[PDB]
Amino acid sequence: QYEDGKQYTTLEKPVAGAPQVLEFFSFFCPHCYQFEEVLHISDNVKKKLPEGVKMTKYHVNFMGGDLGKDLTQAWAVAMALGVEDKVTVPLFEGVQKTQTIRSASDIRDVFINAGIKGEEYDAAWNSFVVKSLVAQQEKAAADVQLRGVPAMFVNGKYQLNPQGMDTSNMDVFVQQYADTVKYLSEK
Repeated sequence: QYEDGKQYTTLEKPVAGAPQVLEFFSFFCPHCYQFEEVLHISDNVKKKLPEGVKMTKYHVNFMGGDLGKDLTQAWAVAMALGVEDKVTVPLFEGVQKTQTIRSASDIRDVFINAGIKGEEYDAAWNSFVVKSLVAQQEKAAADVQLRGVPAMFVNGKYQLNPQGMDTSNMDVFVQQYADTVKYLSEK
């Protein structure tokens, strides 16, 4: 029942060297909020992935203007410090639920409240390591010529098509999405 054009589509120009499973999102994106905070798509895809398949998750600049670039840099900080699990939920809620994240310092407040020392965050925020992590996120999006989020790519060749899945039941939707990723990851 897996058909190119229903649950997924195939890239016209496949990308070499991409990660096995590459997810793109923005904290500004209401559909990304739905994917992560209500459906837990990434966590459920991870539960169905074959042994030795790595998932990479990158933030994108093209939503939210100045704040969008700030959020990409913050995600790079989160990746550099290994604290993605601590900040994803409060960053999504601060941008979309409470809408208390309007500036770079509000982003920093989320990390401080999650227990990241200000000195650690500030050293990372200003680091060339984080600058290179920002460039990597942008280059990954440039490779697939990303035009929208949320988005998921498998082996630089297939892009998930959530419009072809059942939206009448959220649990069914997550199962179909995760099974499709596993199917594509096996080629």
